[PDB]
Amino acid sequence: SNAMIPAKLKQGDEIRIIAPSRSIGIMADNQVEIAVNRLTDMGFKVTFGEHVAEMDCMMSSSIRSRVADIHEAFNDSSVKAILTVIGGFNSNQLLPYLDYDLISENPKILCGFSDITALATAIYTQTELITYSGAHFSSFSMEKGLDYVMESFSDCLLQKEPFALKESATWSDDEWYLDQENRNFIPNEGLVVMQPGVAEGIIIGGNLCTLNLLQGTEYMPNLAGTILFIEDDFMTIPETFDRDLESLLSQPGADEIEGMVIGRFQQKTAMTAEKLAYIIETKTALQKIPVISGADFGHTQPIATFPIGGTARIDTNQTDKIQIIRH
Amino acid sequence: AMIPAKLKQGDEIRIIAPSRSIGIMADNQVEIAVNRLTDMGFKVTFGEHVAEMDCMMSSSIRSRVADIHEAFNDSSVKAILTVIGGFNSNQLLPYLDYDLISENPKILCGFSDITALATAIYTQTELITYSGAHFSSFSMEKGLDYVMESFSDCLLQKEPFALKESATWSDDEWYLDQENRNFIPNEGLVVMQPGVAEGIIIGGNLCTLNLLQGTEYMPNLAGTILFIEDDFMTIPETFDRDLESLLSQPGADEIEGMVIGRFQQKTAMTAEKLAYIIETKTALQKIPVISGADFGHTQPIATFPIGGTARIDTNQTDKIQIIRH
Repeated sequence: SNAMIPAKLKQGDEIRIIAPSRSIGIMADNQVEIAVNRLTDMGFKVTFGEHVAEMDCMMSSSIRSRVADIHEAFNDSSVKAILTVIGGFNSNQLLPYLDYDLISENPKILCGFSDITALATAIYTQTELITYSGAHFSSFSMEKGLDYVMESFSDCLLQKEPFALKESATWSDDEWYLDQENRNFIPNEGLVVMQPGVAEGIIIGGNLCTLNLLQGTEYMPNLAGTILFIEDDFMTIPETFDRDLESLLSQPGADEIEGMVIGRFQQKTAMTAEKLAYIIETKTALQKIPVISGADFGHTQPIATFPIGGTARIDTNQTDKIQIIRH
Repeated sequence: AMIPAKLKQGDEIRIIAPSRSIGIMADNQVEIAVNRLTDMGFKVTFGEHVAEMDCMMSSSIRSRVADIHEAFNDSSVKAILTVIGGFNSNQLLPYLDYDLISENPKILCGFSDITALATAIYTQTELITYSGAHFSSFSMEKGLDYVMESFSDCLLQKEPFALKESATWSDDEWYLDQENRNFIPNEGLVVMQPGVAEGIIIGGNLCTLNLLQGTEYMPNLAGTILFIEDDFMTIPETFDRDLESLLSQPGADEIEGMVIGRFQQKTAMTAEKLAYIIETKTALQKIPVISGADFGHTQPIATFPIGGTARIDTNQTDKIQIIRH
């Protein structure tokens, strides 16, 4: 294919941490050490961008500063992977100011989720570098239930073979950054098949309302021949999820969408099967394509890691319904 | 750029429900609201499907489109008021007969989610539409007086006018408790950035306007005065991101000016964050910008044209003047 797969991570590889959305100032100091020790135990050298600790009234840093840390990360040949500190709202500010030629010449892993969707997508569409929706640096500071996250991080970035995106045994919706000890783990009922079928396609997705931010710009990926992986957080309610989806499915290529896989909603959103069904059902672009929900990604725990611009196959009759092929 | 003829005593107004069902309004508020337009000398009629309510508190696309088409189809209908806002008027856009519309210019007025409908209608037909009072707006027992004037200023007459800061403003659910309101001295407008500007007026609800992006409904932003606004669900960082995304749309390099509606209190906007937000927007550099205008999810709210025109003089007493409308 055309899409560049960056080199996979190996022991002794340097990993650079950058804060393209919210400053690492948001994290407690000791949570940082938890993440550092996990990534180091996994075989990696952790290093931090010059400006990560800088923080402004939006709890972020300046544009000038974020771009510089990004450019340094891509430019430094010892850096085999870039992880973002944590999500936020503002990574889209950076899109015009990036040197895509630089990036396109220095392909390497870039990984994070939610707001990072904007950044990882723009990079994909401008350079054709396959990027990743998956753990942040802070994701590794979560004390309990981290197994799935690491396994999946590894499936995706430590080895080449295709892999099933497998249901976790238990999931939670917790603010675990405030309270690590009192977790509420819920037996996982599994993927729900909303509409049956078999399809394969380019993976596009991450955070729904973040991906909408790319609309009308040169960074918006075409939607034809894609499996959409979509997700959204507690701020969403079913009716806003629906407008955002409707709007997304009005973008170029929307008529050739191959399938859809939806991340578990946070409990606050109160998304019943009935409403989800009604939302899917009234979308023209989703007619007679496979649609699955309840997947492990989005804003609940745990989260898988999947490529943006890699490929997937959906099959609703199989035991493992989601297969990551090119990653 | 066409223009709907103004309401004249006796004219038929049609009430449609493009987002949420009238079934979310207290029945007696529909009665209240219906007395007012009637005292204002108008005959009030309803679309067949306004009472339909689904699980989203809205109704089927087909229903809503049908009401829209009979409202334009009907030469005796002189004005169309949306029942109220919601989230879903954007589902309707691909199904409208814009030809039928272009050939029946008339007044369409609503605010909030109705921004999607009014904007599409303007950018497809060049028919000027309005961000202004709902039908439901007139069910408000008290503090209704500015709503009336502004409305009247816009849709009952042909002259220019200005946009008075209101004497008092509020953030209250007056449809739940009409009697216990907390009104307020208006500190009035705020100059974020100085200057003078005239051009085309664009779009009410920010996050709603975002949904048009990437589609044939998105109006070009060249030579435009942005009147933006968003409700309590928005926080400064989302408003900032939504703004950032809008200012990346075609023609944003040529924006002439910006007016920003009073925020709801739960948003928790501050002078400092508001300012940090403007400064960091490239497209906004060395043009005029004003906070605290009266529209959006506060009360009272003005009614201005989408596609009509405005002059902004930061050097004056009345800084916001609506010309064409």
